[PDB]
Amino acid sequence: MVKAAYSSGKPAIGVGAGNTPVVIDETADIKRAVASVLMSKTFDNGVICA
Amino acid sequence: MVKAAYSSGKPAIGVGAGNTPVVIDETADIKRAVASVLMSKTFDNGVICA
Repeated sequence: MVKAAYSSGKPAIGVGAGNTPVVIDETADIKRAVASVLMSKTFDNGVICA
Repeated sequence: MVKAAYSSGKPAIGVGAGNTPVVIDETADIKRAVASVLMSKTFDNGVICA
């Protein structure tokens, strides 16, 4: 519906969300990264914006 | 063409002009008002924006 709001000839701003990626390289801590991802993703079954 | 620029599904801002009115009441100077209007209107035959 944000494309429906855009193509209506009126002023419109849309609050959306994109697919947010996470990059883990080789020189990072491994335990805290997995702990952080598992902590943030299960929050309210992952219906938070972005 | 500003309506053509608006209805294209892209970000767009338009530099336009409206009909600009002048209100002259009874408690004004009369000579300087007419002098100002005739001075500003004949500038470049009145093709200035607004």
